[PDB]
Amino acid sequence: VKNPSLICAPVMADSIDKMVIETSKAHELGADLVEIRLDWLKDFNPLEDLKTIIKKSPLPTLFTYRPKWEGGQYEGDENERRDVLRLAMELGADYIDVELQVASEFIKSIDGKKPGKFKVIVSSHNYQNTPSVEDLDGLVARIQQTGADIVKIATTAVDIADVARMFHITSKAQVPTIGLVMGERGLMSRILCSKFGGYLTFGTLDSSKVSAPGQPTIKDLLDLYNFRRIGPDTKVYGIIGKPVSHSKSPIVHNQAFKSVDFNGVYVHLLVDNLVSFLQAYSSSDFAGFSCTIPHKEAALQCCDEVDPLAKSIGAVNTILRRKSDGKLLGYNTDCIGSISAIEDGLTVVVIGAGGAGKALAYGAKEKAKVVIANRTYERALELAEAIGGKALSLTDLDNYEDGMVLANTTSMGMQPNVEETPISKDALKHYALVFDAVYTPRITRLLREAEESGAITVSGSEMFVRQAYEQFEIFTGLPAPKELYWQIMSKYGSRENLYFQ
Ligand SMILES: O=C(O)C1C=C(O)[C@@H](O)[C@H](O)C1
Repeated sequence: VKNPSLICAPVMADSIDKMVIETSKAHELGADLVEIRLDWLKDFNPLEDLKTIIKKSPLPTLFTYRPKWEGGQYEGDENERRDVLRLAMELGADYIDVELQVASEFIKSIDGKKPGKFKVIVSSHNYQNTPSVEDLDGLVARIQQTGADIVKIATTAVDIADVARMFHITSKAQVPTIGLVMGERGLMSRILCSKFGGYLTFGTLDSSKVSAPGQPTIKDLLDLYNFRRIGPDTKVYGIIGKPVSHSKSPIVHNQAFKSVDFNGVYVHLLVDNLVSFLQAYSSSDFAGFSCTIPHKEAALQCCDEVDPLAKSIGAVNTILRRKSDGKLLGYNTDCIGSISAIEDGLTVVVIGAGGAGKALAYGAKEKAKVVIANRTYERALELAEAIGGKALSLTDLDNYEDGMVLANTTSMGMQPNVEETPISKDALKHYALVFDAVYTPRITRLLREAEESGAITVSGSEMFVRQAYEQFEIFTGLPAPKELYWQIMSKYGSRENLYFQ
């Protein structure tokens, strides 16, 4: 619906002087406007302070004076709260946000008294879930019925599938609509506003100034997700997983997409149920997906067609939705990714029997013997007796035969479990090379103690980048820009302890 989405910065400093500085920071970061959350001011002298903000703000101002009954910090007299909003309007505010509950009354009190460049946003906040399209429409009509210039509906994501309903609302409602879904599971709704008609999205001045759950930073929206490039036709891709907030796939793919001018955007996809997810996002808009724990094997089953190597391995980490029939094709780039990294580093002990374990184990047999150690024995057992290998009780891993190579394919060691390692340091001696598929952190405890053991270490980054540029080729149909990916990872994927949520 209409213009690309604006980016609004929430201003919550508890002091007016601090808010003035934040509005300047908002402009520096690239925001289009700022939402002044008046309910967060410790001391507030309405007439004097509003004037100061409107006068000093380098960006258009949106004033909100959120009450405790609507999830804000304001308590006290309702008429006084409204007086402030009317005051903001008559002092030159670009917008004010008024709760649907009192919208009609408010709008009637300023009828014929609204300045020229002024818009009233009427908002509704749902903290429990995301209602049906039926209920959402009723909500939109009610808000429009108040006389609102702009409709704002904030819901909560119980499941990622919920977002699709909000996109349908912003995409089809014939009235300026700010539609967002709160929570990590609703993050995608804050990122794709420009593709689906959203009037604006909120981005934080920094990762610690959140006014609502799931809000990304302005810097990430603009530089990580390439917000300004997202349009009605951009194809959407994403990393399916749980957890998924540590994934750096959105970093590399968005950089690569931008570099080669491919019209696509890549986001994080926190998926609880793979089947419901795929069904909720089956349109052509969603062209491809990357899969990590714990949806690699399930992805194999969900794919209409499966590549020989994938079907052979028993796990899929790459899903491509073919334009033709529109079906799902499954591929596996983990095998070549990890195996290649290991050979480059140069009997294989594979920790973990999940999709990554299958892929690595499989690839390995295709070239010495391989033992599959896994806590859940049944899993390691099934795998072991598939690639013609031996299983092993995880507890017995600390003992073993020398010059062997160790390959962890489990999440052990991944942030925030930075002091966790799948094997005792004293047992690393029996290994020549140690590989860790975990790449966040780059240097896990396993790899660190492995190096202190004189063994050669192959970081997860080596495998991650490799499997990533192969996915780029699958998603785009363009030659894998290998050198580019290494450069992107090095320049944009080196910070640790990052969580996108
Ligand atoms: O984004 C990640 O963390 C990814 C991690 C690995 O499991 C790859 O197989 C995925 O394709 C991408």
